[PDB]
Amino acid sequence: GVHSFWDIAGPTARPVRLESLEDKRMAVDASIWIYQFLVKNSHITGFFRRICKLLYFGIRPVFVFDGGVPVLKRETIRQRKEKRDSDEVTMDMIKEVQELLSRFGIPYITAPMEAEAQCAELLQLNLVDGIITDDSDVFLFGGTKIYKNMFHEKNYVEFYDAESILKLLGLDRKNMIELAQLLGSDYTNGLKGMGPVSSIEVIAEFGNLKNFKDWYNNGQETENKFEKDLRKKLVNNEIILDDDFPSVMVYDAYMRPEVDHDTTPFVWGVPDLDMLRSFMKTQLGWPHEKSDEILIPLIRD
Amino acid sequence: GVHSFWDIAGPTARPVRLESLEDKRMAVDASIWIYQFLKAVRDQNAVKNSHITGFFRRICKLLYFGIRPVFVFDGGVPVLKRETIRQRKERRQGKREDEVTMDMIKEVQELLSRFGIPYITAPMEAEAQCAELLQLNLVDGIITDDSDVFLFGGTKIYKNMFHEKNYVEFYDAESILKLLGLDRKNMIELAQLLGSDYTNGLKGMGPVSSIEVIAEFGNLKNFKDWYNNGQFDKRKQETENKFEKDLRKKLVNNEIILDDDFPSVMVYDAYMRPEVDHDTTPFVWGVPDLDMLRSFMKTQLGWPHEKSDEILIPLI
DNA sequence: TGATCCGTCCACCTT
DNA sequence: TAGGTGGACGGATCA
Ligand SMILES: [Ca+2]
Ligand SMILES: [Ca+2]
Ligand SMILES: [K+]
Ligand SMILES: [K+]
Repeated sequence: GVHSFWDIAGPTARPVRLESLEDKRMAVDASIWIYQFLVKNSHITGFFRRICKLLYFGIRPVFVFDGGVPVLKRETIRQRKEKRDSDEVTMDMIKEVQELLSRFGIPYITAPMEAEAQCAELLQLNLVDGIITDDSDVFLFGGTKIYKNMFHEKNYVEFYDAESILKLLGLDRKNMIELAQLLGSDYTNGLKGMGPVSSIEVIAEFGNLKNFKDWYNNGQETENKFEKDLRKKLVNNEIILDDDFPSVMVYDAYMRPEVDHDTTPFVWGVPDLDMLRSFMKTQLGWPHEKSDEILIPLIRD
Repeated sequence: GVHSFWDIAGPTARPVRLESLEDKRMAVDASIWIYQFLKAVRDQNAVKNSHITGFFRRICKLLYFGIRPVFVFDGGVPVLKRETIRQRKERRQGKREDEVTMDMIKEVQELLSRFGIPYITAPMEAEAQCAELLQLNLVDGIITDDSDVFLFGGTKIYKNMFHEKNYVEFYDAESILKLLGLDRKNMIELAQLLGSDYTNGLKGMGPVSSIEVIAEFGNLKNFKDWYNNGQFDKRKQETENKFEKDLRKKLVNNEIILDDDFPSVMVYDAYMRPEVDHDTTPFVWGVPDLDMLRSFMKTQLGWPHEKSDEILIPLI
């Protein structure tokens, strides 16, 4: 995500009841779930409970898994750290969780690259009605209709949309991509000293990062209060704004991520009680009757 | 002062009405008033003789409530302070790589004497000398905002005296001890975690972590032994609890080194044995000299005598 | 000037 | 994993 971005977008949130999501097709960004569940087979327990919450409220989810890591992201990570192996164990957990999904009759895909980018594309193609994720990157990838904190234990979830963000904060997609280069994200380290308050002020005052850069480099005398304090801060943090600021690579990474444009509509099956019974028995030692108590209310006649 | 110390002592503060201080003898720590008035009072640059205006207004407030002040000025800067501060600056520089005149001092002291108010110059730090005055019962309280006064053994402190309020914040060592479990040695050892004029403290140690260290280990020697013994004999780590395993991880990440200067006897000695005047001769308060105050304010600030009279006559 | 305010930074926690 | 949070940090302001 973009660092501190939810602090900025937070006031535009609209609480909606879980009951209002009935029959909605929802892209579920599941790229990060296995890591969050890292008692044997906690990934299964974790996926099971979240899947049940979605289906309990009649949501029609499509699960999206990460594909590759793009180069800019790999680089930015690398500069921040500056019988089976881990990969094999990961492969197995993903496979098991996907087996669980299919027994629930829930479709899933593996994005070519970032899951959130793919989620945004699913919504653009009207293959889903909304996106369930807590990763603010989704906005920069052109996402809207985002449902955040879906898995907190509250009666409501937070609904965000690109329209409200524009109307209320004056921010469009290019603005958010530029905010990322101040705040930092997976694709850029941002600027030292630039938090959500200073970053928003910069966009509001200078409109864009080019003007921001120009005001800075040219000036290095009749500057107002705001400009004077900001310049000293940039100086004090040894900020250099060269020909790579703003970054065309960052812009392209968010504006043109690798996604699948396939327009085949997703198909939802019904949960397979028999196969879920045996799966849960095998994986976690649940008696069938225990599985039934949770799962039978999910079975239409 | 000791960094964040008022955050720690704050909840023991008791609000006291200025009216209650009538006839109290009060050591006034005036060591940074001049520089403060220089920086706090400007035009559109320092306004002229703001040190006179500033001192005059504060003196009148004290006299208005019948306080019997004795003003204390700094003498020298202790070597340990000069060393601490210069090292602090050197290391901050090594991360990125309006003056007080003798006449200003003489002027405010002339003002003081025309008010008939006794003043002294401490051999070194004013706060240390204030604590000594109280210990010898030459005064009944100390007016200062600088937390160092507790470490120098000051026990009855009046903070925010010149804020625009009906009350002043009273602090005493006995309440700090009783309510926070902190004695003088504890406070001096807190300084070595938090930082003060006499030590740059430890990275990562704010008021929360520093209080925890003193509570859990009792003293810095015990803390050091715990850290160092466990860093060497890793076997001693296996049995330590959550707090200790988390604290250790933090100190390591912060590259903390606790050597033979930790705790520092130089720091302890500087607070326990500051250079102060031990004279037991009581102070004598005079009466304000209206004639000489009139001419002083006239000369220094252009105040017509009638302006001075309007303020000074009720005080006399 | 020392203390306070407030925006930011950092690492742990929860998931 | 990574958003949130608790605690620390630091520059600008208070007074
Ligand atoms: Ca992302
Ligand atoms: Ca001091
Ligand atoms: K930043
Ligand atoms: K510290």
